[PDB]
Amino acid sequence: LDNGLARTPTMGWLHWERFMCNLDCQEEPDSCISEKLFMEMAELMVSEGWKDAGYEYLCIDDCWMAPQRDSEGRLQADPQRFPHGIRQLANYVHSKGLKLGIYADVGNKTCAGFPGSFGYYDIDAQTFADWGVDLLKFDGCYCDSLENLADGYKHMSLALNRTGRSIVYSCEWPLYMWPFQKPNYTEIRQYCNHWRNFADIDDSWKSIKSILDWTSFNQERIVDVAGPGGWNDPDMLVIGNFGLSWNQQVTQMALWAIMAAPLFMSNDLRHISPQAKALLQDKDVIAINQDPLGKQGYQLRQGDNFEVWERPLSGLAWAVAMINRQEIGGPRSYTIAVASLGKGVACNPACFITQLLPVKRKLGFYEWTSRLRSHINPTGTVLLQLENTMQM
Amino acid sequence: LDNGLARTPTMGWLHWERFMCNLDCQEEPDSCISEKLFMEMAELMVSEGWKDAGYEYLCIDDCWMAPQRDSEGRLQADPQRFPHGIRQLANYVHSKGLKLGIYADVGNKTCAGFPGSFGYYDIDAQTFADWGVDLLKFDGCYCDSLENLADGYKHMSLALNRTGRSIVYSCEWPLYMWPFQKPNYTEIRQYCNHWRNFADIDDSWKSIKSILDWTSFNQERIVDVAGPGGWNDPDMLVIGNFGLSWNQQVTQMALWAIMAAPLFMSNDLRHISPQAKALLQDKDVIAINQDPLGKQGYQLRQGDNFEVWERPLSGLAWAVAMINRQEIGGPRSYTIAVASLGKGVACNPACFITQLLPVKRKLGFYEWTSRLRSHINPTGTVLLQLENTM
Ligand SMILES: *[C@@H]1O[C@H](CO)[C@@H](O[C@@H]2O[C@H](CO)[C@@H](O[C@@H]3O[C@H](CO)[C@@H](O)[C@H](O[C@H]4O[C@H](CO)[C@@H](O)[C@H](O)[C@@H]4O)[C@@H]3O)[C@H](O)[C@H]2NC(C)=O)[C@H](O)[C@H]1NC(C)=O
Ligand SMILES: *[C@@H]1O[C@H](CO)[C@@H](O[C@@H]2O[C@H](CO)[C@@H](O[C@@H]3O[C@H](CO)[C@@H](O)[C@H](O[C@H]4O[C@H](CO)[C@@H](O)[C@H](O)[C@@H]4O)[C@@H]3O)[C@H](O)[C@H]2NC(C)=O)[C@H](O)[C@H]1NC(C)=O
Ligand SMILES: *[C@@H]1O[C@H](CO)[C@@H](O[C@@H]2O[C@H](CO)[C@@H](O[C@@H]3O[C@H](CO)[C@@H](O)[C@H](O)[C@@H]3O)[C@H](O)[C@H]2NC(C)=O)[C@H](O)[C@H]1NC(C)=O
Ligand SMILES: *[C@@H]1O[C@H](CO)[C@@H](O[C@@H]2O[C@H](CO)[C@@H](O)[C@H](O)[C@H]2NC(C)=O)[C@H](O)[C@H]1NC(C)=O
Ligand SMILES: *[C@@H]1O[C@H](CO)[C@@H](O)[C@H](O)[C@H]1NC(C)=O
Ligand SMILES: *[C@@H]1O[C@H](CO)[C@@H](O)[C@H](O)[C@H]1NC(C)=O
Ligand SMILES: *[C@]12N[C@H]1[C@H](CO)[C@H](O)[C@H](O)[C@H]2O
Ligand SMILES: *[C@]12N[C@H]1[C@H](CO)[C@H](O)[C@H](O)[C@H]2O
Repeated sequence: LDNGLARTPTMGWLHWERFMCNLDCQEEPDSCISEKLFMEMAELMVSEGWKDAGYEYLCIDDCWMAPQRDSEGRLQADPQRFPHGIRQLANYVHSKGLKLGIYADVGNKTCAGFPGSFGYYDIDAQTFADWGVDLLKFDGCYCDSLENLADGYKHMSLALNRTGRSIVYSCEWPLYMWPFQKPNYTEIRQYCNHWRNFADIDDSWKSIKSILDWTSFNQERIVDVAGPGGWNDPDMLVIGNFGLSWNQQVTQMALWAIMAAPLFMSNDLRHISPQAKALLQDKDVIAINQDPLGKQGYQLRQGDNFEVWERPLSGLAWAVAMINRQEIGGPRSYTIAVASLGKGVACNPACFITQLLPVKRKLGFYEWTSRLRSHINPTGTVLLQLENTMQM
Repeated sequence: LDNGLARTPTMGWLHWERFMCNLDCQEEPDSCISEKLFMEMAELMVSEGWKDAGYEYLCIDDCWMAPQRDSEGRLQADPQRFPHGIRQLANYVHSKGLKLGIYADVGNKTCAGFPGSFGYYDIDAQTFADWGVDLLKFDGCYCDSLENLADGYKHMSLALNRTGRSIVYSCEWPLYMWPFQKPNYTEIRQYCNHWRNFADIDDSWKSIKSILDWTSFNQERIVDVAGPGGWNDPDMLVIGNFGLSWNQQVTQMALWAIMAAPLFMSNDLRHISPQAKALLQDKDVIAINQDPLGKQGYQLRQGDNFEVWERPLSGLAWAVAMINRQEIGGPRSYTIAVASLGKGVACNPACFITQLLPVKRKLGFYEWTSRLRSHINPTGTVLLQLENTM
């Protein structure tokens, strides 16, 4: 989408995975979807270093709205949970230096069962712009047919444009298409700044594995269509929650950087370990995700329960990820000729290799003819940056 | 098995899950199945507080053997990786106040393809006894018949007894039988100090859940047979490795306590987080696992992606575990009548409840009328101790 937005993958926080559709403010006030949750999360995005690291969009997912539209046919904030309305939350969020995302559905109802945007693309798009919304995520539940799904996604895209406000547009068009027919990505790219391809993530190694396996399986179809203004969306970061080991957390962060994924944390910024915070705020790994060249990486090799991924970076640099998919035993040694990495370009005639994950370690100069030797923890990833050089 | 051993579930360290069958001492001398690995673990079991916490058996799994028996038809330690031999390793482990475990197979080969004990049960038993071995784990690969399986486990049990040496006998009889016919646990216990029920554990939450699900499904058959001298073995603790979140590690520690499981760590004691070390050394949770009554706990309830397990303890105490099996979202609220716990007896007329995991908190006095409310992390467990007011 050529709206001048998302020249790098969008970074921020989205409530869905950690907070879901919790409407019980009486019995579960610390986890219910309320203005207070977003206000508190906004404050901590400033004070705990998240905005400084690049996490800029504070995004509301499903279950923000009243059960019915107002007299004038517009969506309304839930009066109990959002008594001060979207406009005032937008002012609060803007006052902190952050931008506000909101959610809607192409179909007749949102996935949670709240009012769909069909019949109202133009008014809803205009409502969001009045409110001060800077991003829209647009789910695809309760939609008849390819024709509607396609038409709806295309309509809301144009509708948001006609508001002449800068609104990042986040689509689930490809994901709700697979059931009927293979998606067309050059079409989707025209209309959307990013697009969900695969089933919603949850707090599990299994879900991370299933997102990577779908991505590598499908990579010829999706890798080249990604670039500034249009990104593949492999769903939220779930680092800082409950289900992932340290190594599985490193694997998500490493590979979301390799895939030029948008980085939407879904966690509780009020209760996050120092180790999880440091990983999500890792300047060097965020810098790989946010590389201005904006070329998506890919799986180079697989076998013997190992995976090798790489991503081309500006200035003849490459990121390399080595995953150990063996879920038993100890760290396994993997060796590769540096000539095989970065299409033989990265280390011609030499590169300087820095390990970024699981720890940051200068490894030094490798000749084009060198072997790189690593040890990789089970379900973990070693992430390396290769800098092309002639200083050797 | 009435040999006076395993009066509480056996505690120690076993190489298999973490170190596996690594024979490459050339390229990986730090990881390979060697005498040096077992000596390093022994030193750290003393120096880092493992023995003081009750971890006492330092156990060798598969891949310690030379490829072929000796001229006198006995098992040998691999001459390069175990150059001083098992007896000398036993001597060293004993000098540190620890016990040594070793491994053999009931069939023609071990699972990793070294000498089996079929035909050699009596020699093997006497060899192990002579070497000063304090424990035998007896795997079941390369056994052609159920007849041979039963006969072998029984035979080795009787041959160990005849040596005169106190040797903890860890069996895999039920696991290898289960595909073909329902094991007779009453018979198995007569011959075994503990018995493997289920597939080898991995460094994964999937492995944990599948072991808990198998145990709760078969609980009618296995819970009542467990007791001093004979335990269900749900396999090794993998806490301190790579594959488990903190909350999944707490779940393993809590439920292994509830199930009165042997506690065999398979980790690197040279490289373990402070967190992992304090969980595995948790005095109050080990005291539940080690309760002298020796009554295995069971699943009380399952529903709404929650499980409640309980174990009756000494002196009118109960342990209660509450698992959140929902792997999406945040800490989920669970409430239960305390009158539904410990068969109606735990909190009649009242109980003091202490949370032990994920952290120690006194929750206070609960009346027989009361409800316990808890927030449980996804894939996490809340472990409580109930003390009847009397
Ligand atoms: C509604 O849709 C229209 C039609 O797509 C859309 O207009 C397009 O917007 C983009 C982004 O503003 C315009 O592209 C710019 O072109 C100008 C002049 O040629 C450049 O200055 C801009 O350069 C930026 O990016 C460069 C690198 O790519 C940087 O070098 C530079 O520093 C700038 O930051 C940019 O390329 C494009 O011209 C229009 N196209 C048309 C047909 O008008 C409009 O933005 C949409 N509006 C909303 C609010 O959605
Ligand atoms: C070989 O097989 C035989 C047949 O089972 C096996 O004999 C059994 O040995 C145990 C263990 O010694 C006997 O039970 C014990 O008897 C001793 C000696 O009198 C007691 O001290 C033991 O009491 C302990 O537990 C008490 C708790 O109530 C403590 O208060 C006390 O301090 C002790 O620690 C216990 O009663 C068992 O009775 C025999 N059975 C028979 C049939 O003889 C033998 O041990 C096996 N030998 C080997 C080498 O495996
Ligand atoms: C370890 O290996 C040996 C040798 O391969 C196994 O011994 C063999 O076991 C089979 C039983 O499965 C015997 O074959 C039987 O022959 C009778 C005829 O007498 C036939 O009716 C049966 O149906 C069957 O074919 C075979 O005789 C026997 N060989 C020897 C030398 O004893 C042994 O069973 C293996 N042990 C284990 C525990 O797997
Ligand atoms: C995928 O969709 C794109 C965009 O709709 C298609 O590309 C355009 O198709 C129209 C006619 O339908 C032509 O006017 C343009 O020449 C095409 N390319 C553009 C605008 O870049 C494309 O046909 C579709 N791809 C496939 C394989 O069906
Ligand atoms: C919404 O419902 C109406 C009424 O049945 C129906 O005509 C329409 O096809 C539905 N629209 C979508 C986009 O699902
Ligand atoms: C199970 O084994 C015990 C001990 O060998 C025996 O007394 C009992 O009769 C057996 N029961 C069945 C159902 O086979
Ligand atoms: C769409 N199952 C829904 C959720 C909202 O109800 C959430 O936004 C998911 O990410 C999306 O796929
Ligand atoms: C038996 N797969 C084998 C292993 C040894 O080769 C190990 O001991 C397992 O724990 C056991 O079940």
